[PDB]
Amino acid sequence: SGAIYVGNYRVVNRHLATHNDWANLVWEDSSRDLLVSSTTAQGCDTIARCDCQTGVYYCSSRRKHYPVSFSKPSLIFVEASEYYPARYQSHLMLAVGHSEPGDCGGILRCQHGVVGIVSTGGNGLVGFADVRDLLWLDEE
Ligand SMILES: NC(=O)[C@H]1CCC(=O)N(Cc2cccc3c2OCC3)C1
Ligand SMILES: [Zn+2]
Repeated sequence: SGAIYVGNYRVVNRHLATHNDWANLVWEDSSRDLLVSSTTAQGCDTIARCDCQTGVYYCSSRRKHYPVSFSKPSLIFVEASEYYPARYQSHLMLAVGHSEPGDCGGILRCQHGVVGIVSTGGNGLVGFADVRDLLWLDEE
């Protein structure tokens, strides 16, 4: 689990969104595994606006924050899971590291702010859904 809180927006993994998130939906994309909903209170997170390929992510299944090198956002084949059939997921970045399904939502951050959230894993790899291209998260 986990979310990003920026301005009056809440960013979560689409597969973990609640009834309230869908009722207050701003934008969602199944191919990215992302959903953004509106909030009443102001958030305190800052979204990175950069092309960084190094950062730190939180891994709940190890209670640890790991420094990682990660790939640029791309279209990557993701195996079938409990929440989606086998498909290509877009805007996905991979790193060598540990990930289990319940780790989804863990933040990846660089010196500029939040880069994305954990979304995939397996085979000693961890994948993150990028949010740095969602420029509208910085306004209204
Ligand atoms: N973005 C997706 O398609 C998600 C949907 C929910 C989900 O359980 N997975 C599989 C998954 C995620 C993280 C870690 C691991 C996983 O499988 C093995 C280790 C993929
Ligand atoms: Zn950065």
